[PDB]
Amino acid sequence: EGKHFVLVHGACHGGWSWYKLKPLLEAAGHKVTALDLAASGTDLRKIEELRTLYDYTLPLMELMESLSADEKVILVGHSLGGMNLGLAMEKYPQKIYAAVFLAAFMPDSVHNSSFVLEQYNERTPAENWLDTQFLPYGSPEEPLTSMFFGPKFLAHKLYQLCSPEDLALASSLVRPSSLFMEDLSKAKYFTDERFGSVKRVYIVCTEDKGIPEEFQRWQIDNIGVTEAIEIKGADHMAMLCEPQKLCASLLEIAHKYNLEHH
Amino acid sequence: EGKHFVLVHGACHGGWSWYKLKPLLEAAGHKVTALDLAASGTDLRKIEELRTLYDYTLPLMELMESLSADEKVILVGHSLGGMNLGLAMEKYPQKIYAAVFLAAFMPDSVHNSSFVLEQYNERTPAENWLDTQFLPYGSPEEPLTSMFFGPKFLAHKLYQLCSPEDLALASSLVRPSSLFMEDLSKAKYFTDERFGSVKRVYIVCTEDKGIPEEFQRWQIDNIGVTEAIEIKGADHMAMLCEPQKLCASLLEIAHKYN
Ligand SMILES: O=C(O)c1ccccc1O
Ligand SMILES: O=C(O)c1ccccc1O
Ligand SMILES: O=C(O)c1ccccc1O
Repeated sequence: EGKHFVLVHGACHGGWSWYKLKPLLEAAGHKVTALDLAASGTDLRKIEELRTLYDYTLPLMELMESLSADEKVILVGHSLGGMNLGLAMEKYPQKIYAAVFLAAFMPDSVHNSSFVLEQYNERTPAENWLDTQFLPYGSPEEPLTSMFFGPKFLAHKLYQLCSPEDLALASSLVRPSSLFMEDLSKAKYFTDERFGSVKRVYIVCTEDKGIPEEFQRWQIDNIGVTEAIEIKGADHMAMLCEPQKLCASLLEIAHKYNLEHH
Repeated sequence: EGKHFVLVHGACHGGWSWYKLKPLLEAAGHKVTALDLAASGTDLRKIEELRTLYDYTLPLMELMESLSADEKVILVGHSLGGMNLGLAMEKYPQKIYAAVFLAAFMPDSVHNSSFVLEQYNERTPAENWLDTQFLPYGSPEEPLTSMFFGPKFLAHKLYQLCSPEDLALASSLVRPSSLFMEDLSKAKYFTDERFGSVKRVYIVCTEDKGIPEEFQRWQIDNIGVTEAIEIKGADHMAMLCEPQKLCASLLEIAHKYN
């Protein structure tokens, strides 16, 4: 009856981001892996070393590939983590009970894989980034851009409802990331037969200022989902301001699967 | 008017370990810098690149060297961080109001710099390290052992009085470190002229199981301190189980000494 939860952090964060949720899921009798993606958390790789979404998702892919024949998991992707999830779903659809998108960018198997990120940009004013740093590290023929959240963007757009302790923790751990637009804008890594075969659950964080609720709902209404959950009163970092409510939703998700199957 | 607190983490930890104390100190109008030492926290350096204590403390040394001519600070070293403090006190003693040793390994300018670490190891039976992982990464003529705390050692030796959240955070961020025995056991890097001129304050954490209070007291009794303070009920990780009390204590230190 127990389940294995693979938690995938968003941009500039790491496995450490789930430290409040991990204990809760484990106390419920479940297994939890709070992965560090490439150049995230304490992974010694550098951002200038990553050129594609795949390079960044490698730790997730490796875990998936390493899974046993009789071993399945529930993926939970926070924000950018939803893009990482897509890659795992396309390659290992039969090993995923379901994919949970927490206030994330949820790709689709219709348009280019950059679609969701594209819509976000076109629906989000440049003023919202505040002090976020966007530095180039690619080439004129093969351009690459890094993204590093600043203290203001973090405090007023991502952690607005979190505590100063949460803010201090993030400030000592955040590292530069990337949206990998160049790579995703000219490819279609998600197909309806594979990616689209995995059950999708979206968890809306109502008070999100980084990825506003309105855009979270647009994705659900656009690419569609199997089930939409909501955590009222949570900002972008739901695992930090509402870990218990997040836990309860994830437990119910694992349970609903057991009713239709187990 | 506020003071500048330089928080130095212990082995396998990083600047993130001070996330509960930092806000509190700042709320009091103080400046706080919780840096990552070499190959610690998010530092992109690897432990195998650290051959001596200096290389490990480099980040702290760089911070001191960058300090203004009339820029002073308060050093706070947790556990092993006490050894990193020694190097800063020996090189930039004039730029320090006082060095605070939080349940730390506090060196002296009398014996070899490895004096305190050797006493601790002799007193610490192998079983007490639990699942801690020790691995060599040097040459036969220049051996180097690495030290990486495991989950059981953390839970029952360092965080037994902390929350499951704190434990999960640590298990997700800890990285291999080293005690740098060889390097430390070959010279007296600390002198009473420089190192000894800096005021020493030791904060005893009574419930510490990693570095027992018995040993913390022995360091006070055998090397001497300007002031001995304690936080009753705190395990090894005082900044996690008793941040408010730690904060209050640090505030008095900032007040008392200049
Ligand atoms: O990954 C995130 O948390 C994120 C937040 C705001 C905007 C873009 C992002 O990728
Ligand atoms: O740095 C620590 O926290 C520590 C704890 C126990 C034993 C040796 C150590 O360096
Ligand atoms: O002190 C210990 O080494 C210890 C080890 C395992 C479980 C509980 C404990 O106190």
